[PDB]
Amino acid sequence: DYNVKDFGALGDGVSDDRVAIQAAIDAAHAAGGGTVYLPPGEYRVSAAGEPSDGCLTLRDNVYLAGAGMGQTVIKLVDGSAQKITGIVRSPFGEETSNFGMRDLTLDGNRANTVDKVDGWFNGYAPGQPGADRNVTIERVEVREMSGYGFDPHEQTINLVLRDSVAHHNGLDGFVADYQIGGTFENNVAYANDRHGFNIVTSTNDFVMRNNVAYGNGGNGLVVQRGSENLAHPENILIDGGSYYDNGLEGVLVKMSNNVTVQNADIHGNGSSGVRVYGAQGVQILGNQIHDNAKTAVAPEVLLQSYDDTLGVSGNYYTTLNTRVEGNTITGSANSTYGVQERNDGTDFSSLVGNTINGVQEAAHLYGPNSTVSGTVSAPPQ
Ligand SMILES: [Ca+2]
Ligand SMILES: [Cl-]
Repeated sequence: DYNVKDFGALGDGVSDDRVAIQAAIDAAHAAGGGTVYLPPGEYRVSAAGEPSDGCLTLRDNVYLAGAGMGQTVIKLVDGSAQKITGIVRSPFGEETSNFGMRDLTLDGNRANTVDKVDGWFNGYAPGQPGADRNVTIERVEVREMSGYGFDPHEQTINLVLRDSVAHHNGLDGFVADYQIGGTFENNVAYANDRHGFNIVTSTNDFVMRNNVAYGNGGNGLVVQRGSENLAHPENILIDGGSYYDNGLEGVLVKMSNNVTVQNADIHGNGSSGVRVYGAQGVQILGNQIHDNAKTAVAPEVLLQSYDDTLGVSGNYYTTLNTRVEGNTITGSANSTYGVQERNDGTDFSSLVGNTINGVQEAAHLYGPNSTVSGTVSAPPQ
């Protein structure tokens, strides 16, 4: 057990406590590990150096703990004017293990600073073999970052990020970038200017259990390849939770495969509830998908192919083998179809046992091998 007071941290809302807190982290690390405690207070921090130096660098076996979200706050100094990749982060180009944070708030002070600031960052190095592992983040709030809220990054094995909140950030609340065997559980993302949750860059064997995303400018959740010619995300389970009142689709799956969205409540989004865009083997199971298309006419579920022939892969990604089963889909005034396929090569969809109401047509299919069975709809008046 280490206490940042013993290293000269003032926690007074004005003094720069970066050097004191980093000294407590380094002492815990040199001793073989420990928990660095921050008692209640606002702890101001400045940038440590170059963008990859963040503000504070955690190390192997070191955990930060505050007195509770909103009680312990680590906040960027007024007037900061440089890119900061993680107010708390792991070292760049090192495989860092058994570290994390709990019971505190990170505040990026976007109203009184400039340039891109991310709340949490960790990883090894883009394109390089190597992984951080056993990151545990519990009961953390990340707010007011001009960049990302939480950005666990390439590569991390066995992330646990639970019971946390990301809000009022300029990009995405939570990013899962090249995560392997990781979990987001019981998190909330709201009022971010882009996505609530963004799973990207080859993430695989990843669980999103009981997460909530609402009021974000982008998607509630997007699962996507990203901008580079990399292995697509695959083997992703979205289990339960709620994705509502977002600016774009509730849930977007783009150039990713073997993603399951199940038992979720998806409603009030600007465009479709669920969109599948150049994806294979997606399973949309047992969801309530209703009252979407709030911004303009759209189907509750859209299935379409992604034309990357002039992009980084050179490939045309048809959407194939989508299973849409056991959903209750209820359109509202702007909803066109319950499930729409574009006439773009999308094929091998199978609709099974959906309850579909409130739409112009339950299913609007084009694939020569796409099928629909067991749709339930209210009988005509
Ligand atoms: Ca690292
Ligand atoms: Cl269309």
